[PDB]
Order: sequence, then structure tokens, then C-alpha cells
Amino acid sequence: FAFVKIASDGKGFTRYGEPYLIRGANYWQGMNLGADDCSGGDRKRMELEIKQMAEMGINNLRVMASSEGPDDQPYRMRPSMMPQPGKYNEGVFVGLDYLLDTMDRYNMTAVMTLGNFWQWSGGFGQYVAWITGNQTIPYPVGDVTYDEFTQFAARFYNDSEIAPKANKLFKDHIYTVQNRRNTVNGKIYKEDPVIMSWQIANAPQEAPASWFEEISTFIKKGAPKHLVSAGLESKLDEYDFDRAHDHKNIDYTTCHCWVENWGIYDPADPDGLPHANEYMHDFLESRSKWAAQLNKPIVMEEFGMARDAWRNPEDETYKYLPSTPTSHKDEYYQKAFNQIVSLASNRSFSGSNFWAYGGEGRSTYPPNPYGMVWLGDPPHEPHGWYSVYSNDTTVQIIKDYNANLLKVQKELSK
Repeated sequence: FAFVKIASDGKGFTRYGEPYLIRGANYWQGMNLGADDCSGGDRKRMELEIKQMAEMGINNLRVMASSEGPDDQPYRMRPSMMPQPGKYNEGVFVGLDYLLDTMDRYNMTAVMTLGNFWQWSGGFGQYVAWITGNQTIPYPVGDVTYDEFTQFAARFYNDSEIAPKANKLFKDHIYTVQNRRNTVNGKIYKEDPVIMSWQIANAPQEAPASWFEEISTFIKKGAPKHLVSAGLESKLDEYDFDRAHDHKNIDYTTCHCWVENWGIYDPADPDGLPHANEYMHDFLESRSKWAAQLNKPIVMEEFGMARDAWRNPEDETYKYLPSTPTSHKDEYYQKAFNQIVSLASNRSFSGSNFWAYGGEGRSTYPPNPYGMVWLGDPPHEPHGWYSVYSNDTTVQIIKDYNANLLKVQKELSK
């Protein structure tokens, strides 16, 4: 009962024997906000943000169920859930238990991201540092490029000496999360129907098919009642999409669309929005076809856009202020959402998770005593870059999309 499944025609999800469309948000800060105050959380704020997301019609949060220390590293969540391999900060782990229990109380499902290619939860670069014994990770700041960081972190699955060791540690972490007993409601994670899926990691970068095969099968054997996702961006071509998704134990497909990060969209250009709308339009259509070729659902489980930096393009801070409007972002979200509603009524898309809900956090607030300004932008990025705040104009467009998708879900159930 209540476990999310794949429809028997392979074209969407079901839940309670009916179609289940994803009215989703990203809430990767949920575990750290759920923690007690002692461990830097603000659980009353977390409860309020999940209430706000429920009033906006959200039924699904993609959340981060890993974070690696050590806790003196820059650009990452602090305090980490797993400060050393196999050694856990119980106060952070309790935060993930409270996050899942509060989602349970709002009848939301969770996509549980078990790791991260990127540096903001420690991630694959940090397992590489643990194995090589060198804690100097080449973070992509100053003179160090993203290519250099990427080649370093990709040793996690590409280097024949590092990868078996790093992946032993990573599987120990997956095993520990899937076997966690929720201290709030007593459920073991692998039997909790609030979890929609286990997700291998956020955004592996050209990882080999044999690694997707190995880890997806490890996770499925660990929690056979749950769906398994790859966490891929699908930012390359159809082969890269198949290398991640064409596996017996990968139940559905994802895509992440990031127009600014990929050089497509300039938020400081008053005339720059149409490039992003056109790119998002062709991205949804093409990725929908790639998913149809494998006969598996697809969710756009991350996408987002900056505030209106173009109104004051010479002022760098202005781009990140909560008072700055989000006209471009609102129109971009609206058109993406309208297209998804359309593809979904044709059983060609299953929903999306905008990146990311910032809630009551604001980019102008001081860091908490662990140096965290919690909101929807992780600490390797400028605070407030993509966050959707509780009273942004974008909230009504998200609310209208989630009503529209729930209407499509009803029509698909008749």
C-alpha cells in the first residue's frame, strides 16, 4: 500500500492504483533544517515550509539523503550527516527522520538522492579525497576550472584503483540510509511508502553503463519495494541518456535543465529570455522522445532561473536580492509548466521539481552558527540565485501548474 509504481504501459507512475503525476519541488536543505537546534536545524521553520509547499499543491520533494564531511570544508552543507566514512552525526540523521515524518503528515512522496557528483554535499570528490588520503580537493574557484574539478571527482567511477574503494564506502552509506529506522515514526526507510524512489546520485558526469548497472542493482536489492532513479541531467545526447537509464533496475528517467549554467541564457540581458524559452521547449520535446524510446516515465526533476538581474545589470548584488522581481523566471516557469501539462495529458511526461524552494530563508539573512544561510541555493553557489521564496510572484504560477497537473491526473484516471 501507497508505494509509487510504474504504470504497466511504462508511460507514467501510479499510486493507489491511479495515475500519479509529480507536482514536485527540490528541498535538498530539508534534512539540515529538520535537525534539532543543537545541530543547526530550525525544525519549526521546516514544518512551516512543508506546510507552505502543501498549500502550493506540491506532492513530491526531491531531497538530499547524504552529505560528507569533514566539517571544515568550504562550499558544502554543515554539519555533514557523515563527517567520516561510516561515522554519522546522529543529530543530522534525526533531521532526515523528521523531514520524512513531516512529508508523511502532508502525504508527500520523497525522491531520496543518495549522493552527489558536485561539491555542495561533499559528494564524489570527497569520497576520492578519502580514498587518496589527500584532503585538498580542487574546488572550481579562483584559477581552478570546472573541467579540473570534474576530472578529479569522476575518478570515483572512472579510476580502476580508486573507484572500487570509493564505491565500497558509498554502498555502505546507501545500506545505512535504506536500513535507517525512523526515530520519529518507527518505519525503516526501505519500507516507507513516503519514499517514492532511491536516486543513485545528483548528476553523474558521463559515468559508465556498468556503474549505473551495478549501483542501481545494489539499491534495488536493498529496497525491492521502491523505484530507483539515476539522477542524470540528460544534458548531452540520447546515448548518454541510455547509458544512465537503459537498465533493468532503473525504473524511470530524469532530466535537469539549466540555461544559465550551460551558457544559453544571460539573466543580465533585457533581451535574453527567448533563447531560454526556445531551449526549454526543444529540451522537453527531445527528452520526452528519449524516454518514450525506452518506454519509461520522465520527470524534469530540476530546472530554474535567476531573478531579473537585467533591470540593473551593472550591479552584481542586485541579481541576488529577494526584492528583485522574477519576471523572466515567472514566464520561463509558466511556459515550461504549460508544456509539461500538455505532454502529460498525452502520457509523454510525468511532472517536474523546480529548483528550489527557499521558503522562509532569504539571501540577505546572516549565516547560522555553522555558517549556513539555508534556502534553496547550496553553499557552492551565491545565496538567492535560484531560490523561490514563500512570497515570490512565482508561487502563484507554481500553484496554478500543480492544480493543472492534478486536473490532468484526474482525466487520466477516468
